Amino acid sequence: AATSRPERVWPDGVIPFVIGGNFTGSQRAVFRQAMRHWEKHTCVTFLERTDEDSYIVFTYRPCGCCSYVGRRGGGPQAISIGKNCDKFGIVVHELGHVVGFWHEHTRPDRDRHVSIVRENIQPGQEYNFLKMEPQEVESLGETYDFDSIMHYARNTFSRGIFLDTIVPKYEVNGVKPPIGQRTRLSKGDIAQARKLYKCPA
Ligand SMILES: CN(C)Cc1noc([C@@H](CCCC2CCCCC2)CC(=O)NO)n1
Ligand SMILES: [Zn+2]
Ligand SMILES: [Zn+2]
Repeated sequence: AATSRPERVWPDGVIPFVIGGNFTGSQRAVFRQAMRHWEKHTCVTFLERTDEDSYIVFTYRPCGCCSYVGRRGGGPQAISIGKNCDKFGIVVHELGHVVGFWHEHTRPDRDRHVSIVRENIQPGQEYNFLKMEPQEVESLGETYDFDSIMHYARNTFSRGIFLDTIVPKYEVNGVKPPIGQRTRLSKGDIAQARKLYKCPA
């Protein structure tokens, strides 16, 4: 679910950043690890912010919907890191939003690949499952990626332990594809980010 908006692509892949106060060193290390993970696999780079108008701020506060997708023009955009959303996988996901990805399960073609069970979503979190209108996404020829760090698990924001919010429609290698199990960028994430940022080979 790569943004179709050219103005939301960080120019030259440069993403200036500030880390707010109140984080432990341990938490700051996670941010660096997640940023490095993106840097190592794509041409995106994270720079300590000096005087740039647009930049990201890792902000110590309760977890909550909803993060800005891509570069917000003209002022900073906060990433909410709280006690329950400060692990590597979640930060890598949130940085995916920053670089310009919506959730994979909200791709315009998503009903070909999964079913959303809206009844099972926690009230106030349905924003995270709402299908993107087709003009808002340009997938760059890449197919629906069940392995994406931007794809939720079967029960992400579910109302109960044994209830699914997302159910894949079909089998891949004999089973329904595992979703939302990985905590690292997928092959598909990397390929697509490389096209989005026009990275050299
Ligand atoms: C308390 N809190 C942990 C609940 C929660 N459930 O989802 C989320 C965020 C995305 C989870 C990314 C995860 C990465 C690994 C693969 C599966 C998906 C909310 C969100 O979309 N933030 O941008 N918070
Ligand atoms: Zn998200
Ligand atoms: Zn994708």
